[PDB]
Amino acid sequence: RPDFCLEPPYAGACRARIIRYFYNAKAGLCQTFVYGGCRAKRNNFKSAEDCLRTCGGA
Repeated sequence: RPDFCLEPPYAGACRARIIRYFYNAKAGLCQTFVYGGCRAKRNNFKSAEDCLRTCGGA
């Protein structure tokens, strides 16, 4: 699985409240988090499907 999938979620410093998904590598699932709207990292997806497709695999 890609290494960026193992990073913790990054909300950043900006003040928006945007619901995004991240892969939780300990739980083995994609979960939601609130993203602030700037400086997204790669473990940050717009849907569960995109998260699982990218990160769910072995």
